[PDB]
Amino acid sequence: RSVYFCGSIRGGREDQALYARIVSRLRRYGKVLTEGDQFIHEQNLNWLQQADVVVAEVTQPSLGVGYELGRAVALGKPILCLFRPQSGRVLSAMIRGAADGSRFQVWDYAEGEVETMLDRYFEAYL
Amino acid sequence: RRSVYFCGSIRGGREDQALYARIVSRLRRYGKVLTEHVAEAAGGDQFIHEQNLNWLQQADVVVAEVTQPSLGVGYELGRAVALGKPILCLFRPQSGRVLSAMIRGAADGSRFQVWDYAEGEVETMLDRYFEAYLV
Ligand SMILES: O=P(O)(O)OC[C@H]1O[C@@H](n2cnc3c(NC4CCCC4)ncnc32)[C@H](O)[C@@H]1O
Ligand SMILES: O=P(O)(O)OC[C@H]1O[C@@H](n2cnc3c(NC4CCCC4)ncnc32)[C@H](O)[C@@H]1O
Repeated sequence: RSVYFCGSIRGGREDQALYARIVSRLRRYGKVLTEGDQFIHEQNLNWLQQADVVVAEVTQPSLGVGYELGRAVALGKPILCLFRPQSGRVLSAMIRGAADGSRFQVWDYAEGEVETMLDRYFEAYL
Repeated sequence: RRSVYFCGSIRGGREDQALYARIVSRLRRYGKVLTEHVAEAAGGDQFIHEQNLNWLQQADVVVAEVTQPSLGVGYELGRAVALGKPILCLFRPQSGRVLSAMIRGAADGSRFQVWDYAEGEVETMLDRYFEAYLV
């Protein structure tokens, strides 16, 4: 399996710690592909096109993460978004509202059980 | 007349709210602005997504002010690219921040354009774009 991971970079780097934890756990389930700007865009689109599953941490607002998710939906890749409501933020209606059965899932989580949540997704929801 | 889809941060932050209202007002000169809302129960967000995607499908051109990072705006732009819609992104360097590489890196001739501009000059930039590519 090939996994494409999305997380804020230029939107802000604050959840770096958990992105690392998420990428580490994702390795158990497949090859994590994402572990000038035109070059970056083309590189990432190529990885997105070849991915079997897309996973995004969507707590920090980010144009690039949103864009990856939009491209991924249209490519028909199954998507898991992970959101932390304890931060006090409310998730974009365009992401929450993109939920679509097995094709697009948005899961709220508490930071301490992110690994448990990923296990559950790959075991029973994919 | 032509239809314009306008994108700008909401849950990403409303720092540029007044600017978005200026943009929507100026865009009305060139067509019907489908998304004036840019200028609730979570269980209603799928309704919003559906409504917005229907509008995005109808749109002749997609205009985004991308200075404020936003998942929704990014998603709108990704969906728009895949639908083949012409796109203008407007960004303010004086914000101090580096625009997402996925947005700047998406530039593609006249089809996807990213325009840096100075605070105060959004109306003249909109006019120049519409005059050149839509009128
Ligand atoms: O940069 P933001 O927050 O807009 O968008 C982040 C998302 O968009 C992709 N991305 C953005 N910039 C990237 C990038 N270049 C950055 C530019 C210098 C530090 C790295 N390299 C790889 N992927 C990138 C990532 O896969 C990430 O999931
Ligand atoms: O809320 P973020 O910043 O992720 O996304 C904003 C973008 O996504 C669309 N959008 C997001 N929330 C919307 C919304 N209502 C939400 C529910 C109450 C306020 C926000 N109504 C219409 N469009 C919305 C807008 O067209 C806008 O361009």
